[PDB]
Amino acid sequence: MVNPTVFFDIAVDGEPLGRVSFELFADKVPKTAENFRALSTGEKGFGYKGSCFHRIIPGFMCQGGNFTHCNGTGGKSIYGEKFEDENFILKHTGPGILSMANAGPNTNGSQFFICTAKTEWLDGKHVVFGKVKEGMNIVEAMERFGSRNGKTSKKITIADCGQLE
Repeated sequence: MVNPTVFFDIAVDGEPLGRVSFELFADKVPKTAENFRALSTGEKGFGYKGSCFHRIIPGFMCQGGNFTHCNGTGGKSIYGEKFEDENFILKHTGPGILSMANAGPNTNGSQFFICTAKTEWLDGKHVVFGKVKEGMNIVEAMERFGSRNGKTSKKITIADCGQLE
């Protein structure tokens, strides 16, 4: 069992900030991990490259993953539009947790968030599927471009992304 690793190269109004890498917990949440992995490589013809982190709340999380598709602008999964919550085995235990955004039960698409703190009130509500490996410093730098309501002060985008291992 060897879990895949993916990376994002982050930019601030196009100026390179740095690389964040993630372990995807395919051993626990294979369906969810695979969605994020494929969106990161762009292999289905759509994905995270060029997308923004549109909601960043200091001390809480950085949210991203929207892109244009035939039926909208807030992203979609590799399984059609939405998919079920796979399981809630893993918890939002601390900084660096990678979890799925949603609009209630069984509404996972492409949007995701990276926690910058323990967020236990999300346990059982959002599917945790990965964690930051390298580049937590870069996530902390992203956080400085957020605000209490989540609006970012500069455009925080995924300049490049893909699979490392």
